[PDB]
Amino acid sequence: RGSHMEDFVRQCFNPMIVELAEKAMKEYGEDPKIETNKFAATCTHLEVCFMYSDGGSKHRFEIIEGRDRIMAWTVVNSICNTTGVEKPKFLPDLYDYKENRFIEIGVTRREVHIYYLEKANKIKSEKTHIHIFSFTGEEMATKADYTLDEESRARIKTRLFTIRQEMASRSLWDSFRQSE
Amino acid sequence: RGSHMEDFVRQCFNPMIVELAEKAMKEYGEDPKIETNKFAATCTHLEVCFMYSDGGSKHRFEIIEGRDRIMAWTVVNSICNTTGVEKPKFLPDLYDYKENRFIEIGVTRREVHIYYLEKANKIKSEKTHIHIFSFTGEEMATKADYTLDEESRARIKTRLFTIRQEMASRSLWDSFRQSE
Amino acid sequence: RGSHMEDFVRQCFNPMIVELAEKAMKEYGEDPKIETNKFAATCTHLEVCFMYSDGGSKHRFEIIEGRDRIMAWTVVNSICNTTGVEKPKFLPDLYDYKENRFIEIGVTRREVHIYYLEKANKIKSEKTHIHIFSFTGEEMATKADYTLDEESRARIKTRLFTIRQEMASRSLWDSFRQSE
Amino acid sequence: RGSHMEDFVRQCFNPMIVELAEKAMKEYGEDPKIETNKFAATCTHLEVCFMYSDGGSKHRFEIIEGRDRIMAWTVVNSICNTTGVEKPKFLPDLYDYKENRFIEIGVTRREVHIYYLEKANKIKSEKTHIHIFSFTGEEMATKADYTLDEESRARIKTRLFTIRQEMASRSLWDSFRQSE
Amino acid sequence: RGSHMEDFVRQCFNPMIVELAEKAMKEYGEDPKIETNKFAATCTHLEVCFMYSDGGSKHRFEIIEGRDRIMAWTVVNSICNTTGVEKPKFLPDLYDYKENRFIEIGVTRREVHIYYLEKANKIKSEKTHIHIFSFTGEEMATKADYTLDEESRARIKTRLFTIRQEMASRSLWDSFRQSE
Amino acid sequence: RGSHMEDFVRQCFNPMIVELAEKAMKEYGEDPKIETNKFAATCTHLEVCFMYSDGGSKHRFEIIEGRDRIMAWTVVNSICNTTGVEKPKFLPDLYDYKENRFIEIGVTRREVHIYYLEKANKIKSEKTHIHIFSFTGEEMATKADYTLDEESRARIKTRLFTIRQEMASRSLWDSFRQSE
Amino acid sequence: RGSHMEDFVRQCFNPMIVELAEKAMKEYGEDPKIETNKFAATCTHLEVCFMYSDGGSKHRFEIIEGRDRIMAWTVVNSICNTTGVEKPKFLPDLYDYKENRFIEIGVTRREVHIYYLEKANKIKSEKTHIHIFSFTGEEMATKADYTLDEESRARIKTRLFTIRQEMASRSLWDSFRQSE
Amino acid sequence: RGSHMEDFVRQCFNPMIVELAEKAMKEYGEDPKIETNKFAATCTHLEVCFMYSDGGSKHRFEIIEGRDRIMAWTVVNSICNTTGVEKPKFLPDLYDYKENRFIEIGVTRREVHIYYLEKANKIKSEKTHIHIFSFTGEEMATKADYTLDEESRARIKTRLFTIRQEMASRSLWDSFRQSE
Ligand SMILES: [Mn+2]
Ligand SMILES: [Mn+2]
Ligand SMILES: [Mn+2]
Ligand SMILES: [Mn+2]
Ligand SMILES: [Mn+2]
Ligand SMILES: [Mn+2]
Ligand SMILES: [Mn+2]
Ligand SMILES: [Mn+2]
Ligand SMILES: [Mn+2]
Ligand SMILES: [Mn+2]
Ligand SMILES: [Mn+2]
Ligand SMILES: [Mn+2]
Ligand SMILES: [Mn+2]
Ligand SMILES: [Mn+2]
Repeated sequence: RGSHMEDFVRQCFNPMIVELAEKAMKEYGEDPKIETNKFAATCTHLEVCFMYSDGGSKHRFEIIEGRDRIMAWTVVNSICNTTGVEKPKFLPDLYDYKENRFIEIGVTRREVHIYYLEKANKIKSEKTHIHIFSFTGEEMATKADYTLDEESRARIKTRLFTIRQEMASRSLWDSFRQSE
Repeated sequence: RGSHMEDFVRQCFNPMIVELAEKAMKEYGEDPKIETNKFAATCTHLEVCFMYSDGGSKHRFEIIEGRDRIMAWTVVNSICNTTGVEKPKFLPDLYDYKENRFIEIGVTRREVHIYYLEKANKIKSEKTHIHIFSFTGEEMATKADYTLDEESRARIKTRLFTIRQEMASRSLWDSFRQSE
Repeated sequence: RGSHMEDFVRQCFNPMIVELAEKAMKEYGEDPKIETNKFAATCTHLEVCFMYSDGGSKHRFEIIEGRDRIMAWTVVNSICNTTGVEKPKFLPDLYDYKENRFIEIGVTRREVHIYYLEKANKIKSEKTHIHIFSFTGEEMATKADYTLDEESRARIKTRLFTIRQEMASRSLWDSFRQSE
Repeated sequence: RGSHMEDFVRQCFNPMIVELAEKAMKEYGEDPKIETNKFAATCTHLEVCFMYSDGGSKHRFEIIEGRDRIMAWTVVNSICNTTGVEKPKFLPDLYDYKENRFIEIGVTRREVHIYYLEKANKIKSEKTHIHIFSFTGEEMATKADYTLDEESRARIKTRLFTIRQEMASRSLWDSFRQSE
Repeated sequence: RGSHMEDFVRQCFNPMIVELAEKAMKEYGEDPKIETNKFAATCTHLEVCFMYSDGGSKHRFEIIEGRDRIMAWTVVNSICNTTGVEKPKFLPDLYDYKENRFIEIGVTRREVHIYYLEKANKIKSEKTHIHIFSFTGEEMATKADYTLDEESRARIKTRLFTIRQEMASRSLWDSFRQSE
Repeated sequence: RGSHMEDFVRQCFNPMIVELAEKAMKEYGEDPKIETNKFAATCTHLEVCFMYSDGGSKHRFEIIEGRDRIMAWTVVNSICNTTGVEKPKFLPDLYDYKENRFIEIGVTRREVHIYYLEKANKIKSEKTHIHIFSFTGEEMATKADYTLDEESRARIKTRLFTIRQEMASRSLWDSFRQSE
Repeated sequence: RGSHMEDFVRQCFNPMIVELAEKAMKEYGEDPKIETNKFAATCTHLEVCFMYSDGGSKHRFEIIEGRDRIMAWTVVNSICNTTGVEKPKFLPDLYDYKENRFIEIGVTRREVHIYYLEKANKIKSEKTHIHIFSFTGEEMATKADYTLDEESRARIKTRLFTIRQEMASRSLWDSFRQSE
Repeated sequence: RGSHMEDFVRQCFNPMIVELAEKAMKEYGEDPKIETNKFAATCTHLEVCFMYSDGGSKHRFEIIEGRDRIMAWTVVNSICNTTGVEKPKFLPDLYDYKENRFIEIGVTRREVHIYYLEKANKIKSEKTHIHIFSFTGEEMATKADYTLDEESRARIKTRLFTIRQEMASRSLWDSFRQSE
């Protein structure tokens, strides 16, 4: 292949995040060397999930995203069978021990209103909290409850905009924008 | 021997916890390669003790479990001769500098009501606080005082249920359940 | 060259700070081996910026100083396009996520009143917060808002005075004082 | 020499503490291999000073003990010339940025009342705060202001009593007790 | 699944070897949790390849096995376009810079005579050197040229027999033997 | 800028080599973000120099390339004033303690015959040994004395061809080829 | 207990050697805190075995001493079933891949002639090579074949005499001498 | 003090060498901050001793210089009581296990002929081998036996001349030259 986006993803993101994104796509039958926009999206969504759990108190969140599917589910059963929360239909991203709810994290390239709508439709179980992030710098969360501090959310939006600038500086943003 | 449970314990728990459990059983004349259910129980009880001390503030707890008996006692004398607390008859697991009491941690495979009863009977000295944990996800603590935050206790129950799932997934839970 | 001040700067400051100061001066066409007083000033200003961000909460500050100009700007655009703050004319040193403002850090060898005046004149955009530090041990901040705790600011002034003592002990302070 | 106390000190205390105590005694013309009770006392006093600064908030204390005399003084001048505190006649152990005072730490083998008296007599400058610790488990601080939390002070007394037990277990406590 | 062989493979082999074997099987559409005998065979073949390159001089061998297919081929082209050796039809395991030939490593569960025959049939290009190893402790190499020292080959056979003993001790060898 | 070649250089070469190449170009007034082909050439020439010194015995070579000019010269004077070798007019790359001569390493994109000619013309002092390497896989050394083993030189040519394949796979080789 | 010899053993020998000796004695029902002379002898014999394998070429020796009995035997079976050597009746210390024989290492406090005699009597199988070392500085090996270089054996005797001096300097050698 | 030479010594030599030289001078009642030329000479002599032992085979040399006097002697007794070599009157620097002799290393600022003469006069025991090194680049060894390879000795002279250049570049060589 030899795509500019693949080499940018490896230079932009942390090696442990690239490896986890590579393992995730291959597990679902995706090629990071061919479909490089999904490779960039998976790394971005992964890093956002990690910074999110880094916000707030220690051991406040349980990280579901990034684990292989079987083990990622195994933790979901344990959290449900411990706290008494309904089992989600689809795999979520985190669990909040402080608010006792799962969190589905989204990173969109359009307006946050559309992405949340498509997310809340698939998640017919209204118990899982939703928190969308946008590259331009918006965010929409369920019941206007954004969970973390303003400063922790601000760090995420700042990094999101840096990625967009880095892509556009290499003339790869427009392909990534029209990808979603 | 070559038991499935021994290889699972080594793959499931952290190497430092396995070594401490191995040293503990051998010191009391127990074979981790033969009696593998007690090997799994000692690792589980050890990890629960470590997460427990990881809850709350730093240097809030003094870890007694995991040390060799002579040194584990030596610290008990120092804590007693410093705070003026009665010397426990049997070796406890932790000491709470915030609540000024020793803690005996239990991890049971039956209902928490029975295990606490047997624990409180041996500990005729009602000064040592008792905190039981169950694999299914319950907990019973003395005077309904559970010491740590709800989130820290929730992390322990979640990990406890993951261990049960991992055992049952390998068809070793029933032997571990009827072991106690 | 073989200047006493160059070898003192390398012995006084942390290697990562010396490398960042070396990279900064060379990027702006400055020689650390020739103009060693500016070499000492850049290291001092860098270390003060790092301790400043180390004060307060984690992820409270975004460190702009120390990055290469293109990337240092890139983060400024992201912070502006995320929080809605006006773009500064000149490169600042940090950004406060808690107070939503950029910070320009100064380390002067004269009275803090003059240095602040020259700083506020160049920064015609009154939105960027200014915080001056002096070697003797004073500080002047915009609107008397010194941002960090008294203890964190005290640590900075103490280190500043240690550097002056170390220079004067080697008979290099007077050259550094009349340098500015 | 080949003293039991020297090998106990090396086995009991952390290597960085032993090296700092060795460097301290040699600087003052003392032999750790000959006068092993002073070797044990210097290590104990050093470790108590380190745990003390580990109590409370980060960067709350400035550690004076453990540095070589010239640099230990250099920091004292900087703290005085920054906060406006009188220069102590004798070298103190720490400085409290929160309470704006120097701390002299003592570890005695008799009752804390005597040791404090001898300490307050030498320190005719009543500005430096005094905090005595005893092996048996007492403490006396100036104006009954013990600075740190009860839990942090309790950790120090517990460790102090463990050292006494370790010495007595090797029949070296009586020599250490009649040493002071 | 929860197979005894999967947990044995993770406990028996080095983590970097397990990860490389996991990545290899998934790339070829194989499940290490389901087909655990091939999981053990891939780890064994990988470790044998690594010890083989560890024999002899440094930089004597170029390791082809363990790399992802595209990069593993890329190195083959470079070695061919540098030394002038014919391009192998199938991916080999190593390249010998000292003897200027590729090496195909085999680890069989039957007699080495059969495995070599099947290997030499697929490798119709007689230029690639073949070196078979057996669990019981035999070896067959092309033209009786075993490349490495007797001591380095002996270390490989010893480790091979230890793996067989470890499997048989857990009653998993017969399934692994009848697997091939 | 945002060039594909810059991100490839950072992904292809080791971080310490990229930093040394960056420092080298900036010192000579070159921009690695603009003139990315020279950025790739400097990294390649650096890595070839490092592998070259890695060949043969330990401490056989003194690495001149990679150091800043003033210190790189300083070592040249020491080697000359120690062994009695004439001072080279231009900065060489290594020094051979075994053959008592400096080595100038070249990595060309045309035939090795031309590059050596231009190299030997500038180096009018015929004492400095010359060793050219080509991407396609040739090498020309002074007096047919190639210094290192055949296997060590083969490793260099193999890596050289891998870089060419990686560039061509990303459609950046032709620009790099017509660069020289 | 609190013995001078126990604290000397911990200060004299490497932590990994002390842990292996502790695990060895406990496995055979021995107390390192009570029988401290056997604790010193096991550490000494262990360190001698490790330096012995460090002599000569890499991977020349297979270390049997230091492993737990079951695994130490497992390797013996593999070495026998690979090289065709008779199975030793008692556990040896090393295996020589170069000379194809097991080695029994001895460290005596009397003359090497007696210790070898008692060793060769128990080892009725004359195939296992014997190599005795003495604290004073002698050595006796089977068939006058001392296996390693003179320099490697000299390093062992030098360290052996340093241990004797360290013990005698603490007035513990005579108890260790009359122990055997 | 604040001497240019002290800060140069700390910047020129490795931290472990500076610490060992500091400990050596203080042990003999010397101040590295006052007598900085002896501080530079001790570091230089130490580094030369370390490179010397780094020459040749592994474990060929026993390093005596750098240890504290009591332990440095202890090893000398062990080497003598093991190999049967006469005890040196003064402390040597190394011991050669290959040539069975102690080595006294010298680093002079005058001609090597004088320094060797003064060295051989004090060492009336003609058994200890002598090897002098000069800053300008000469060497004189007993019986013209220079022990190590030409390349290893050349590395030492090259580093020696680099130190002289670094001193002269800072106008501190003349003081160091007239120091001896
Ligand atoms: Mn997800
Ligand atoms: Mn998501
Ligand atoms: Mn317990
Ligand atoms: Mn318990
Ligand atoms: Mn700035
Ligand atoms: Mn500034
Ligand atoms: Mn003090
Ligand atoms: Mn004190
Ligand atoms: Mn193969
Ligand atoms: Mn060059
Ligand atoms: Mn070159
Ligand atoms: Mn043995
Ligand atoms: Mn033995
Ligand atoms: Mn000397």
